[PDB]
Amino acid sequence: MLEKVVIANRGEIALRILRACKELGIKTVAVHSTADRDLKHVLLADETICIGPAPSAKSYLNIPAIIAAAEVTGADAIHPGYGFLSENADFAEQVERSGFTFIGPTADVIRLMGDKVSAIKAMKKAGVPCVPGSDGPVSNDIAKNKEIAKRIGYPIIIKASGGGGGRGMRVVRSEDALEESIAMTKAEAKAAFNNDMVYMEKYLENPRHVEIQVLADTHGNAVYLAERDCSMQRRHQKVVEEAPAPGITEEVRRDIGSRCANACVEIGYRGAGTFEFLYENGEFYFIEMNTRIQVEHPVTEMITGVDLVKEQLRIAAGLPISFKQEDIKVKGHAMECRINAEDPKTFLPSPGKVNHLHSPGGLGVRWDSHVYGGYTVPPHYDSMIAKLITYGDTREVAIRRMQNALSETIIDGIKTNIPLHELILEDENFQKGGTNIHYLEKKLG
Amino acid sequence: MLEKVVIANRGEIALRILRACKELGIKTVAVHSTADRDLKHVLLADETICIGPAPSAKSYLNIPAIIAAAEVTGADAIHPGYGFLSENADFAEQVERSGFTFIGPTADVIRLMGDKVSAIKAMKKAGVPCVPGSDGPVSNDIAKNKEIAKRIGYPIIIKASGGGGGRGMRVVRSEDALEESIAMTKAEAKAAFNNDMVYMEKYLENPRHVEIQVLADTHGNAVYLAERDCSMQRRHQKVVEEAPAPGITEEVRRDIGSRCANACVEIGYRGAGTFEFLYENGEFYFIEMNTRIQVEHPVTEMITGVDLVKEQLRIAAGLPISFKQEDIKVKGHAMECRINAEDPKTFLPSPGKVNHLHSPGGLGVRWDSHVYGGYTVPPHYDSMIAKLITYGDTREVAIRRMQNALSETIIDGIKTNIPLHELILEDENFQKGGTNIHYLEKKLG
Ligand SMILES: Nc1ncc2cc(-c3cccc4ccccc34)c(N3CC[C@@H](N)C3)nc2n1
Ligand SMILES: Nc1ncc2cc(-c3cccc4ccccc34)c(N3CC[C@@H](N)C3)nc2n1
Ligand SMILES: [Ca+2]
Ligand SMILES: [Ca+2]
Repeated sequence: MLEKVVIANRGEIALRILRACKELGIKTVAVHSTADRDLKHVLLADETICIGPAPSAKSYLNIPAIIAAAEVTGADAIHPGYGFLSENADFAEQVERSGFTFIGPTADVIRLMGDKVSAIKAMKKAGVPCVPGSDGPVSNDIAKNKEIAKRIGYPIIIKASGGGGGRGMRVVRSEDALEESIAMTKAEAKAAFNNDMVYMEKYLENPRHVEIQVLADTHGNAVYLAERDCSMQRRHQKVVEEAPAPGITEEVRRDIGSRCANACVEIGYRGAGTFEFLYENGEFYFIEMNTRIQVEHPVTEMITGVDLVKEQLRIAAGLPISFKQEDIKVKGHAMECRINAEDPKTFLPSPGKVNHLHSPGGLGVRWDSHVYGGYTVPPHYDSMIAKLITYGDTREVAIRRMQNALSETIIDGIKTNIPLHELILEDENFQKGGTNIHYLEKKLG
Repeated sequence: MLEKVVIANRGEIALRILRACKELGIKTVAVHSTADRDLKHVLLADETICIGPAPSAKSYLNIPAIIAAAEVTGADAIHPGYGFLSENADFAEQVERSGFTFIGPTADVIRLMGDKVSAIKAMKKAGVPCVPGSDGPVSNDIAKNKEIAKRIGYPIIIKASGGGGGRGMRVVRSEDALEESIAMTKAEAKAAFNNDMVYMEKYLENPRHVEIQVLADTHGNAVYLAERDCSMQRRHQKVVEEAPAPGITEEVRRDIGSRCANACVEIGYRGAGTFEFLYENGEFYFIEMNTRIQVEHPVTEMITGVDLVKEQLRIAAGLPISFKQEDIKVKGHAMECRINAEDPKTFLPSPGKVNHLHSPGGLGVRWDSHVYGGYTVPPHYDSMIAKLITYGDTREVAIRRMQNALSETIIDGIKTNIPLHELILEDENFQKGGTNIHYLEKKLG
């Protein structure tokens, strides 16, 4: 019920956002780099504005150019997608100050959940279980620090509050090492983020990565939409996601989900979001929140019947969420494979012309991709070219349908990670379910 | 739980059958004409046998060659798909006599529901409502005939029992014409089918084509899977199908569905089937039964969660249907567009090389097609190249998603009927729902 939306993103998620806009009769403005003129969503959009040359810093991260796009088109709202400016509170602030709706939370709440210490504080206050830790930043008084570490038990992990993606993290296995690890992490944190704030958690040695999807609206409603297991990853890059998380009962989901929904109301959350947990020894530990739509949102859609991007658009127009918690039932199982233009062993990007695309289909097969026969994958951005999503009444059907869909898929003229997906899907530990976050790297070693 | 299946068909349905086989770990034998060597399902099958040259009569209708294929491969069963030999009782007889399972009903029951008079007799005996009519074949005693016609009320329609596809049908508007119409229809029936048997029904002037999907198993179970509205058609060729039928309540569905399921048990039906009704003035009238999987089966799959081809395979292996009637709930709405290689106004076939295919995707979009970039559509068979299927929580969402999916679809180097689909979907009468079987021809005139 917004009239015109600026799609402040590219590739598959820009197409996903365009499809939601068109279904709702919302006009589309595609802002694009010089290199993305032939993107599928650009070709489909009602209006197009070039916002700069190919490099990200000059185009998709260009805050003045994106806001000027909304200004000259008379747009009502900006959808930032994921990556780029989606979790930039300064961008969100400039968008609302400039008279447009940011499709996401308020700038205040992005900054609060963006800072890991303040995020944990707020979840703890809401009764969301957190990793045992310093519960606040650590001192330089090493005597205090060693007692904290002793209470928690080694190994512990020192984290930058302004950290992320594995940069500002140090595992500590014994006390004789604690002192310099805090001081070093503190120094690299101030050097990198201009933010020397660090905290300690217990280091969980073999967790699963389980994340809970929420929506919260401007009507005081908040819902949980089960969870995703994103454990199948390599050096901080997710490869395969699934929903629901194997081993999670409806009883456990309702408990942890309701605490998440409750925390949304407490913090005045607005839009789609994700509570990231580490899951180990049948217990949940909050680590951080994503204040954006995520890559792997389709697996949640396939097991709940919810259109997450459409709910984003409704919530931004000031409408309530289109359903209630009791209306949500988990049905069956969904798998997603991130198909990347990369070497399947070296993970070196594989840019170039797709000479032939053959996308799979049939019952329970979903294909989310901007890629087409004769499209050139550019060097300037990430390597993701498609998300192949399968549904089944059971986990086993979902896996077998993914195997059959991958065997039908042809991407000619570039390397992809399809051979890696095929290795993962036929792995006996993966077929059993519940492998931890380190499993793929061990398997590859 | 069969080990090896001969796919006695081609094009999209052969691929649909292969996908079901692979999901169940069933080995595939692709029998193919010389012209279909590059069919997608042939390229994917475990084994391939050329059963003759390109013409249908010499290949897909070649009963000895198909049975010899099952013999040399040690296959257990034959899936006939739709068209070709799927409703040929002589073929079904030869398959079971030769020691293989025919994926479909017994030969006796194909012949019974294949003959329109004996079919109506059996439905009438089961308490399935039928068009008022002669209730049996008509005499040559015109005095008897005129009294029958008088009882029913003009206009009436004379039909060949061995008829179908509009060949052996004569509308009669007044009594002074009845006598020769019976005698002429009788003469063309004996000349065509070597079967001079004809019956009368009341001629329904503005009906909808509503059909009920069933499964019946070797365990005495029979289920109904709501219904499809297939009214959007031109000169006996379906163009757009939808499920459920607009205006049909759960109360009416349960009544007419249960009578269909009951009739399955009475006649010892086995496998998938379709009860075809004419629906007019809020009443159902059985006209004929299809004893095969149908083109438009995906719309039923999208509103019920049932895998119809997988149930075919289970039932043939002697397993029960995987669910019970009370497990089936209609959820949302589905649309199918038959995409044909044909001129969108003249309907002349458009064979030739597909230089570029761009298939649509995203949430609620399903693509069932054997077509790929660089595939040549042959002249020898039907013009269907793809089925585009959309799901929505409402009829309105299903239609809008079909419009958006069609606008994304590119088939380069041949003509298609995509422009006709686009005309149909934006028609205000179609958006309101419930248009009769004559509507598309009037619109086109
Ligand atoms: N207390 C505690 N214990 C174990 C952890 C293990 C990781 C971790 C390390 C390496 C890969 C990962 C992939 C998914 C989820 C977590 C990880 C981790 N990360 C990765 C980056 C940052 N978001 C946090 N934090 C952890 N925290
Ligand atoms: N009593 C009575 N009243 C109206 C009918 C109208 C048709 C008919 C005529 C023309 C197109 C059709 C399309 C779908 C369904 C039916 C039709 C019809 N058909 C078409 C071929 C054959 N299967 C029967 N039978 C009818 N029977
Ligand atoms: Ca995060
Ligand atoms: Ca029929």
